[PDB]
Amino acid sequence: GSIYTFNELVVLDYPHKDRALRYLERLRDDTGIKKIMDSHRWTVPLLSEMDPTLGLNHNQGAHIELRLRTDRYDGFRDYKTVKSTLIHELTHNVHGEHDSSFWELFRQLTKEADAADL
Ligand code: NI
Repeated sequence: GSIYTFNELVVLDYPHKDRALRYLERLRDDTGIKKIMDSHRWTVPLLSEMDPTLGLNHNQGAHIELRLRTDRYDGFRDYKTVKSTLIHELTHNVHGEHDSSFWELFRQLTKEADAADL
């Protein structure tokens, strides 16, 4: 497999953490996410669940965090929304500020990752 992936997944110590882990695995394995990480040559050492401000990118892709939960028991955010937050965080591998260049790349990555054939 490709080196352009998330090398380690981490979830928090909340009820149904096995479900949070499956959520991160789904994002890592998402064909659209893989396409853009391959196209843009991104390796992210760590992808974590953010404590339940919907995502973070630390040090240009050393570590990305995503808020998966809507509460502290079994409420989770919808996949489409979290996937798009992940694309936002990946865009911060290149652009620090939410400027025109950021949003241009965000739109291009979004289109790639949403392609109908994947
Ligand atoms: Ni941002």
